[PDB]
Order: sequence, then structure tokens, then C-alpha cells
Amino acid sequence: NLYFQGGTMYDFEYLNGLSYTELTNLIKNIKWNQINGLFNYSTGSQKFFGDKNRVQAIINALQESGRTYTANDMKGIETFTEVLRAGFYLGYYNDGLSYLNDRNFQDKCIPAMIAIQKNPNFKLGTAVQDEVITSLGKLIGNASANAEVVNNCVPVLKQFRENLNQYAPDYVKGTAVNELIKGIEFDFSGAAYEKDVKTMPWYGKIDPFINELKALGLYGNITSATEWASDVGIYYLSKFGLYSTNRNDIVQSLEKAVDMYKYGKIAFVAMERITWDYDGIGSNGKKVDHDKFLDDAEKHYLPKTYTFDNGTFIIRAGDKVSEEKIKRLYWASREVKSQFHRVVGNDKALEVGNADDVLTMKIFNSPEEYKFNTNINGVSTDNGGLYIEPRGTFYTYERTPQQSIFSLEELFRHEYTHYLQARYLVDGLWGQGPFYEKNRLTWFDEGTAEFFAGSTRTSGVLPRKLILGYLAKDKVDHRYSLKKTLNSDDSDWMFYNYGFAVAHYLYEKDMPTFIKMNKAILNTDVKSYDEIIKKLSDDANKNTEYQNHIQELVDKYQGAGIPLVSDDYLKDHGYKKASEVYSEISKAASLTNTSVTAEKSQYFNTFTLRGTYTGETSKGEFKDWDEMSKKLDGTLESLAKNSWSGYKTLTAYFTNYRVTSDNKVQYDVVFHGVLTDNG
Repeated sequence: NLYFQGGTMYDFEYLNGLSYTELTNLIKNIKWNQINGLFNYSTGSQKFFGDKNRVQAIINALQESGRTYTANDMKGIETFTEVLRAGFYLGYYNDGLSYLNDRNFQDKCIPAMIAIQKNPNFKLGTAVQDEVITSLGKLIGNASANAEVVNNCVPVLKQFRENLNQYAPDYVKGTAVNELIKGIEFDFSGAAYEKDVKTMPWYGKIDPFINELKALGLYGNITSATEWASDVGIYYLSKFGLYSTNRNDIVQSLEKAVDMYKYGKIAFVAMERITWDYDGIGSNGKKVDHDKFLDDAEKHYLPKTYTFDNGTFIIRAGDKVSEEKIKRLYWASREVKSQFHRVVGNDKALEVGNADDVLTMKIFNSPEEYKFNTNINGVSTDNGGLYIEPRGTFYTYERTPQQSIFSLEELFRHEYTHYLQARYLVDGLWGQGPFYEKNRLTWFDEGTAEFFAGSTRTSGVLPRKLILGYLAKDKVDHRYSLKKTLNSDDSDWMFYNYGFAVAHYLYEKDMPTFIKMNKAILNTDVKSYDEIIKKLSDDANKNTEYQNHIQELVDKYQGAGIPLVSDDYLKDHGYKKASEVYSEISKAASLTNTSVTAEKSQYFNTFTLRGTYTGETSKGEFKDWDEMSKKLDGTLESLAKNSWSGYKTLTAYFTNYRVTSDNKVQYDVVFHGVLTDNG
């Protein structure tokens, strides 16, 4: 025990020495944080809260300041309450203060609570009055409540309701009511943990309170600013509704919430409350179909369906997403796909009968509307969009330039690449096999995505201006070495931008290593991949190359752009007899043993042409790849010189590089374009 302070910071050793009179008066005019280690379990605090007479003194003093507080003076009610909250907290966690855990002791706070409630100043209004309510709600949270106490909250709820449009948007006002409700609910739920809810002092005695929550929940005229309040109303209507004699009446109000706000946030909550709090049984006594409700909700937000490639590529979209966009996205998928197969060298899906056999894209009208996707489909919506491979489904939304740096096409070009990685490159589950036991592909998965997003029809892969722009930052470190980028647990957001630079670097400056790397992933050769990463990491030379290549990108930024699909794709091409197109493409590409498939879409038809290409004597694999790129891009360009508009829709790739017994270069070649001949 001590009998001196120093510095307006107070120790328990010192507080323990004071008479109760002196103590309670001190607490009235100090902030709670001024008490040192207040929430800490000490011999000091043990001694302080261990005295049943002292805490009772603290309770009595709070009861007195509850009787006397005014709009201008709070009479330390905040401090009194924080001190008590500390009592109960330590009593919960530490034996020796366990008498503080007993609900029977906690009830000793009720007379103080009532005192606060009977004060004519127990109303929302000024900062003091509001803080008093906030403090009360938190104390109930740690202590106890009566049916009597709860019902005294009724005027405050009415006052809030009657002033919803002013009060709910106010942080302090809104926090007060929320703290009060949440506080009471926490105490009540705690007391009934595994006990029969029917045997509670307050059960059936809180009808006025419940009725006050119905009114909030079923307010109707919500805005963005006031929605949370009615949300609280519904959520806590369900919670307190448990202490009503009429179950079916409570569920009726919840079902009304669903009808009143539909496919908005509060209907989802109300619906959750029925299944979780009320056994998913309605007011009529029959099982509410939660699954149908979610299906109804998805149909409301995603009413439009667009089908491509014989139903293997489906877009479900909001009513406001442009049809032009839909088409552009399809053609964008085609551009990225052709570049991807070129580099990777495989177009045959790795597994049979996976969900990605059909690609599905769900595009909400807006970021606002997008949020209900987590509700509807159980996925995070804290993103610009998301590909879920086990579902073969991409979720995103249409967006304005102000809403996102990325347009919808760009984001799709990026995410689409993950669909390609998972289907055609990485065997088994994406993110969950041998290649993921160690953290080997983080740079690669994200880097190749940014990279392939820049695919074009006839120019290969180009850097996107936006990523080039990012690279324009601090040269002096901050810039990653080759070794750092390849070997990421946290890193700053720039990590992905350097991953891109590596991918681009390898593509432009070192195709041989790019191909070797992809073949390793493709063949599931974890050892070859690790060896390649090792050589690159250990070789200071490749790093210097990479460092200057970063500079080269930074320089290219001035005149760069975003590779996006051409308006040419949307043009009315008109008729062209199918057989002429095939012959024309076969001659110009020198294809052999060709075959074709025609596919039906929502707005057009398409064909896929497959042929063998065999050229002259091989100049090595990587030189072969380079020339094949140039020879093929050249064919696509010259074909566009023809009068038929449809050649401008063509995309092409090659796969399965090999050499003949006579060292002649040999590839599988694929062309894709619009088809305008029915027969």
C-alpha cells in the first residue's frame, strides 16, 4: 500500500490505501486510462477487486451519479463503469476473483442501472447523454440485466426510431443505441447458453422491447445512411424474439422483412435469422426453402443469359451490362487463349470431365450489386473479381472508370488466364498439388496473368500501359532483384508488378528459359523447375539483364497502351461460303490433314480449323518457335488484306512442337474465327 501519487498517473497500490469515500470521489474525476494496469491481473488489482466492500462502494457511487447526472456533467459515470467492467473481466479470467463471475453478484449493478434509467436525462441528445447510454450498454454486456432494465430502454429506441434519418447516420448517436442492444443481447444469450430459454426471469416479459425492435426492423423507408439500423432491428428481433410466447408472430415479422426489402441486405439477414434462429420453419409451420430464395435472388441480379461455343462458355449478367461488352469479352477470351497455347504448347485439357469443361461468368451490374454474391454464392467479394476453378466460374461486375482502374475486359483478360493455367497447364487442383507444397509459383501465377492479359490478335503479347506505369517508381532498391522476385511471407504490392517484369523479361529476352519452365510445370517436374529458378537466382548475369529490362519497360511507358479487342469483331461481316474460308486459310498457312468444327453462339457462329504444319529444316526449338510466331502472325495479317471482313476475327496458335525423322519443323496449328455460312 502507498499514500502518494506523482504525475496524474495512479497505481493500484495507492488506490488500495485510500478510504472508500476518497476513492470513489477520485474515480469521479479521472479518466479510466489514468489507472495503471487497470485491466492487468496484479497482486495490486487482485487486492483491489478482491475487496467485496470496495467494489460495492464503487457500485453505490455509480448509483449516486446515475441519480444526479446532467446534460453538461456526466459525474464520472464513464469511469465508474470502466472500473466495474475491469472487475468482471478479471473475475472471468482469474480464479480468486471468481465471485465476480457469479451472476448473483453481477445483479448488484442493477440498482445503479435503474438509477441511470430513471434520470430525466436518460435520453439521446448531447455528448454526455449519449456517452452515458454507450457506457450503460457496455456494462450490461459484462454484468447483468433485468426484464425491468431492458424495457426501460424502450423510450430510447422510440426516440431513435422517430429520428432515424438524423440519428442513424450520426456515429455517436448510432453507436449508443447499437452498444445498448448488443450489450443486453450478450448478457441474455450468455445466461441461457445451454439452459432452457423458457426458464428465464425475463422470458415473455420483454414484449415492449421486442415490439420496439419490430418497428425498427420493419421501418421500410431505408436509405444507404439508415439501413444499418433496420438491419440491427431485424437481427436483434430474431435474438430477443426467443423470449416471446408467440414464436409464429416473431417469424411473421421476419418474413415481412424479406418481402419488404427483397434481394437487399436486410432480406438476406432476415432469411438467415429464420433458418438459424428459428429452425428454418415459417409462420405456417413448413420448412422455408432457403435454397430457392438464393436462386430467386441470383435471377433478380443476373437475369440475362448469353451462350457461346455450344454452351461451353456462358455469361449470366445483370440487365444493365452492355451486349457489346458481352461480345467483346468473348473475343478477348479468344485472343488470350491463342497467345497462351503458343507459349505453353498444349491445348488438350489435362483432366477429363472437370467443371471448367463449361466456363461460366456471372457479371453483376455494379460493385454495389456485386456484394450479394457472397450471400448468394458463398464467395468473397472483397475483390474486383474471382475465378473459382472447382466451379469453372468467374464472378465479377460491370464497373465505371471511377469505380476501378481496370475496365471489365482487362480484369477478365487477367482472370481468364487463371482459367487457362488451371485447365491446360497445372495438373490436378489449382493451388493444391506438388507444385504448391513449397511456394514456387506465386510470382509466376500472378506474373503470367498480368502478362497474358496483354495478348493481341496479330502482335503476340504486349505490355499493358498501367503496369508499365507502376514500374515508374523508386529505382534505388524498392526495385526487386531477379532472386528476390523468384523467391517470395509478406511482400509489398509491387511484388506482382515485378513478377510480371520477370515473365515479360523471359518472353522477350530469354524464350528458351520460358519454354523450359512451362514444360516443367506442364510435365509436373518440380525438380526441373526448381533447378531453373536456382540458375536464374544464382546467376548475377541474368539479374543485370533483368535490371536493364525493367528500365526498358519503364521507357516503353510513354507510348504504350492497353491491348483491347478491336471494333472489327463487332462488324457485320456478311456471308462467305464456309469451304472457301477453309481452303483460303489452309493454303495461306500451308496446313495439312486439316479438319474443322463449327460452333453455335448467341450472336454468331464460329469455326475451329485444325491442321498439321511441317516446314523446312529445324533451326533449333527456340528459333523455330520465334519464326513460327512470325510466319503465323504474318498469315493472319495477310488474310485480313482480303475483302471479307470476317478474317479480322481470326486467331491462331500452334502446339506440340516436334521435329521429323528428317529434322523438318512440325507443329499442330489452330485457327478460330466467325462463321457466316449456315449449311
